[PDB]
Amino acid sequence: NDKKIELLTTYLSLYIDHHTVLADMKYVVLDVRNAIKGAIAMPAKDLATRIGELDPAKTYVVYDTTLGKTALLVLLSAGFEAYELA
Amino acid sequence: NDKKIELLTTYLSLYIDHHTVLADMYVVLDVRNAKGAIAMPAKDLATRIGELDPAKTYVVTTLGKTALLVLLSAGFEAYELA
Amino acid sequence: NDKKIELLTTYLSLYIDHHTVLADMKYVVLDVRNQIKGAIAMPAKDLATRIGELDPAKTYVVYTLGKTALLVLLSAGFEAYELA
Repeated sequence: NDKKIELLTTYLSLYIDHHTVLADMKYVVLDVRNAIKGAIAMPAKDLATRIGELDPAKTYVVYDTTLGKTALLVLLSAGFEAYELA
Repeated sequence: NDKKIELLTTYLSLYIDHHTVLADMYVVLDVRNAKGAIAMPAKDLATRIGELDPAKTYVVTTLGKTALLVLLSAGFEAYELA
Repeated sequence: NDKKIELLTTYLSLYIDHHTVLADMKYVVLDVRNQIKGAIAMPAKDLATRIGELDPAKTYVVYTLGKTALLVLLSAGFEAYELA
């Protein structure tokens, strides 16, 4: 039953534990909702067009579904290192 | 990240924009076993598969998933309301 | 649509009937969060530490957190399901 394990392993590696961002509050949070402190507002429907103003050196964390995922997918496809806030 | 992108890409291909459905009004399916749609419970979706038109695009927790799987296995082009 | 069916088939195989669990009442439910009568409290942050107490013959039902627990159980060889 390597499928479940493989699926869960990859599903989980998409999230950043609240306890991990905990040690940083390196990380740049990104609220991608539809208009938490230290959160640079930036809806997913715009994240693409505004992907230039993002510093690849910092790891991105997005929180809200599908909104988070899409935004997460944009970042990871672009090559950035990103996670979704658990 | 190929594995993440591969999982996020396929996961998201399962949903359809909630704004896109209302726009069109696609044949929505209230698959809850407990507006302007069709009551198509999951536990009864398989048995009532006949009623389904193999030319329309259907839009449907674990029940939503199950129903979609049923629709897609059957060969229908379905999606879950995001 | 093969990828989709492949993903749902495996995603769905991770859950267990909510009716079956109470129905059996070979299932040992586990409250992993840090309620449901009969559920054995066991935080996910401790599951990996108490993976020896579990009976390899009993089927486990876990009540991201719920998933991490499942992953621990399955990886160790235990047969587990997430309570749907």
